[PDB]
Amino acid sequence: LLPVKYCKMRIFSGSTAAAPEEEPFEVWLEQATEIAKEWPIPEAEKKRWVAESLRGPALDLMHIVQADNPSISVGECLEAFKQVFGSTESRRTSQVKYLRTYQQEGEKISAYVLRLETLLRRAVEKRAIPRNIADQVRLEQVMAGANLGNVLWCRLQELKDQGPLPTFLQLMKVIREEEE
Amino acid sequence: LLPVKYCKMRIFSGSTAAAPEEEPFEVWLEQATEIAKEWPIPEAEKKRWVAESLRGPALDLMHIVQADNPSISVGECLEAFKQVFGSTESRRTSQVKYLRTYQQEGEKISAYVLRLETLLRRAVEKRAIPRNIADQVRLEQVMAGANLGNVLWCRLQELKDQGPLPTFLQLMKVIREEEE
Amino acid sequence: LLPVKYCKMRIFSGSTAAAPEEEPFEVWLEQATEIAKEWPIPEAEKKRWVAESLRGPALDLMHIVQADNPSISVGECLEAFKQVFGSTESRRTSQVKYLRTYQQEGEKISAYVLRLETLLRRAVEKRAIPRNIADQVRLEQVMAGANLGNVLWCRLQELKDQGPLPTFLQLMKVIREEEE
Amino acid sequence: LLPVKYCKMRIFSGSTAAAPEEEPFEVWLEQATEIAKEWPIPEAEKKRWVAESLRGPALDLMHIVQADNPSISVGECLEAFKQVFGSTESRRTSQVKYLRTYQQEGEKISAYVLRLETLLRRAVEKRAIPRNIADQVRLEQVMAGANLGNVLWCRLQELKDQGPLPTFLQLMKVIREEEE
Amino acid sequence: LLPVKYCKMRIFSGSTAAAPEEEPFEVWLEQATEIAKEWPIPEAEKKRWVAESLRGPALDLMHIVQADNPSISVGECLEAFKQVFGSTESRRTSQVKYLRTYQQEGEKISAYVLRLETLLRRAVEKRAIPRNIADQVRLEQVMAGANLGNVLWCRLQELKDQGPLPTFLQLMKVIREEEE
Repeated sequence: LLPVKYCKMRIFSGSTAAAPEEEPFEVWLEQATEIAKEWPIPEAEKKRWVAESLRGPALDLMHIVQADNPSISVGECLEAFKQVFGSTESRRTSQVKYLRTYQQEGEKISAYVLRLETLLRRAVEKRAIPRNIADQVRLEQVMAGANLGNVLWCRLQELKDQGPLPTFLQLMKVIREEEE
Repeated sequence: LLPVKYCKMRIFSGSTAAAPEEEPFEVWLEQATEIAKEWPIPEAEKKRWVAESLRGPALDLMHIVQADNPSISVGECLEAFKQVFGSTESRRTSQVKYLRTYQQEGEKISAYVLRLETLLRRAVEKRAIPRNIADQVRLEQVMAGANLGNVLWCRLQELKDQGPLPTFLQLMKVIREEEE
Repeated sequence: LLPVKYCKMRIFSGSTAAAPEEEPFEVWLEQATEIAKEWPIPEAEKKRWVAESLRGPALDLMHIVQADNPSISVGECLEAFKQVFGSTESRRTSQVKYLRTYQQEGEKISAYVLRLETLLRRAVEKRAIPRNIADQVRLEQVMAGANLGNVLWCRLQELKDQGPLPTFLQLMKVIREEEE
Repeated sequence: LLPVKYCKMRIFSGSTAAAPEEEPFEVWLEQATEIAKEWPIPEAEKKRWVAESLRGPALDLMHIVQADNPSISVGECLEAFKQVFGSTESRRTSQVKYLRTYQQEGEKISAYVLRLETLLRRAVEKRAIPRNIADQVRLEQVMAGANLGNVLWCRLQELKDQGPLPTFLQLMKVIREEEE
Repeated sequence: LLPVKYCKMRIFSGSTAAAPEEEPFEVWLEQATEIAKEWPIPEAEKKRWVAESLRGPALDLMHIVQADNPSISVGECLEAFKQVFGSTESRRTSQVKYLRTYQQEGEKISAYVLRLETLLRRAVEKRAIPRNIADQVRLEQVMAGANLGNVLWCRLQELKDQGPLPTFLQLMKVIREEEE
C-alpha cells in the first residue's frame, strides 16, 4: 500500500504538569465542540469520541458529570467543562495584559500585532472592550506598543481620521505594504 | 489520499512507578471491556488488540494467563486482570483515604476540589458515604484539607450555614469566582 | 470520516542507550515470531516486515545474517537474534534469582506473586525446575517470600497438605481475598 | 492487522522557542500550498487540514484570520501566513549572509558547499546575485570560506582556473573525488 | 471503523548531529530505492513520497536537485543523494577503519564484536579483505581491539589454534557465555 498521512486527536488533561503533546483548553474545546455540533454520528457515540480525547483530571470530570446525569447531552457536558476550565481573567486583568504588551521579544511589527491580537480577541469575548471601537483600540495599542516608522505611523493615523477603521486583515495589508 | 484523524491507544503497565502516558487501571479496563464486548472483530484478534495495549508487568500477566489456557475468553482474561490489579478498598479504608486527603502544595483549590470529588465518587460506589450527605463532606473536607485564602474561607463558612449546600459544579463556580 | 485507534509497530534496536519507545527483546521476539509463523504473506515479504521493526545494531544483524545466506528462513534469522540478544541465564542463576526473590518495599502480595511467576516461567522453560512441581515451588516460594499473617498461610498450607495444588489463578484468588 | 506505512503531518507553530519536531516555515508552507492547490477536498475541509497542522501562535493566527473574515479562501489564509512568518531579507542582507558564511569546525567540504548552495539559492531568488555568474560566486565563495586542507587549496585554485564553470552537482562530483 | 497498525517512515536528515529517530543514510537509501523502483504510482507521486521522508539539510538537497531540472527522474535524484551523502571509501581507508576500530570505553565485548562485524561486511564489499580470511581477521581484530582477559582470552586463542575457525554467530556465543 501507498503511505497514510494522519492527524492525532488533540488530547487535554487539565493537569498543571502538562505534557508537550497536551493542548491548552480552548484548542481542545474547539475540537470537542466540533464533535458535539458538527459530526453526523449519534450522541451515544459523540460522548465516547469526546472522552477518547481526555486523560487524567479532565477525564475524571467526564466520569463525574455522567455519574450526576446519565441522560446528559454532549453539549451539556461541554457546558460543564466550560464551567470548570474556562479562564479566570477579569475585566481589569484582561485590560492590563492587553495594554502592557510591548514588542519585548524582538518581534517584527506583523508578529507583534499577531500576539497582541490574541489578547484583543480575548478582551472582546469578555466584552471588556466595546465592539464598535475594537478596531480603534487595536490601532491605539499598536501605535502605543510598536516601534513604528513614520511612513506607516501617519498611514494608520490617516485611516483613523478617514474612517476605514481596519479589521485585522486590513491592518495586516496596510502593514504588508510598509513592512515588505 | 488524504489525512485520517486517528486516535491514541490507552497503554497500561501495572508498575507502581508508571510512565507519564500510562493510564490508571480503571481507565484501561474501560478500554479493554470495549474491545471484549463491543468490537465486531474475531476473538483471536480481540486478544491481539488487548495485548497490544499492554507493556511490562501487565503484559507478563497476559502471557501467564494465555499459557495456562490458550482457549480462554477475553472476558475471563479481564476477570484475571480485575482479580490482580483491581482496587482493593473497603468501607473503612475508603473513608480514611478520603478524609486523610489534604490540598498539596502545588494544587490550586479548584484543582484540589476536583481531585477530592473523584475520591468521594469512589467512596459512594463502596457505599461508604450516603449520597444525601455528600455535599456536607465536600464543604467540610475542603475546609479541613485546603487553605481557602481567608475570603473564600468566609464564603464557604457562609455556604456551610446557608441551608441549600452547593452541588460540585456550583461549588466550582464559586471557587473559580475566588480563583480570579 | 470517523477516527479509530492506531497501534504503533514495536520497534527494537539492541542499543545500550535504549529509547523509551524501544521494547526489551522478549516483547519484540513475540511480534517477530507472530510475523514469522502466523502472517499469511510470502517469506520474502515477512523478511521485510521483520526488518521494518528494527533499527541500529539489531537492523545490522538482519543485514549480516542475510549476507551469509540469501536463502535463509525467518525462523533461522530469529535463532540468530536469540543467540545475539537473548538473555544468558544458567540453570544456577535462574534458580538463585527465583529463590532469592522476596516481596519487597510494601508491594501488594498479588503484585509480588505476579512478579515471581514471570521468573518461574523463565526457570521452567530452562527446565531449571521440574514442571510437575512448579506449583509446589510456587507455593513454597510464596510462603517463604511474602511477609504475612492471618489465615492465608493456613489456607495455602491446607491446600498443600490436602493435595489440591493451586494453579496461579487459584493462588491469586486466595491472595486477593486476604489482601483486601 | 497488517501495518500501513505512515507519514507524520509536519507541524508548525511559529514560536521562537521552537520544539525539535517543528519545521522552519518555508517547509510547512510547501505542505500547506499542496493542501490549498492539489487536494480534491472542499475548502471547508482544506481549512481544517491546514489548521490541524498548527499549534500555538501559528494556530492563533489561523483563528484570528478566519474570525476576521469567514469568507476568506485557503490561499488568502496562506498569504496572511507568508506575511507574518515569511523571512524579510533584502539584497544587502542576503549578500552579506552568503559571503559571511564560512565553513564551521564540524563541516566536511561537501556538507559546507551543500549548506552554502541553499544561501546562494536564497540570494538568487531575491535577484541579489545575477544567475549568469552564480557558479562564479559559488567557486569563489567555496575558496574564500572553506578551510581547504593543503592539496585541496591547490586543487580548488586549479579548479577556479578551470575555464568552463561547474553546476552544483558537477562541483559536488569533483569535491567528492577529492574528499578522502 | 477498523483499528489499524502503523509503521514509521524512516526519516533522514544528513546533519552530523543526527537526532535519535534519524537513520544512517544507507538505510534511508534502501527505503528511497524501494519508493523509486517498486511503488506503482507516477514519478510526481514518487518525488513527493521521497521528499516527505527528508528533513533539514537533506531536504534542502532535494529542493536544489529539483530546481536545476524539474524533468529529473527519482532514480537520478537518488544518484545525486548517493553522490553527496553515500560513502566513497577506498581499499586503504576501509582496511584502516576496520583495523583501527577498538572496543569503545563503555562498550561490552559482545556489542563490540557485532559493531566490528558490520565494518567487516563494509570492507568485503570494497574487496578490501579477501572473504577466505574474514574469520582469521575477526579473531585477531577482536583480540587486538578488545579489553579481553580471563579464560575468554584462552578460549579465543584456543579457537585460533583449533583448525576450523568460528563463524560470527559462534564467536558471539562464546563472548556472550563469558558476559554472564
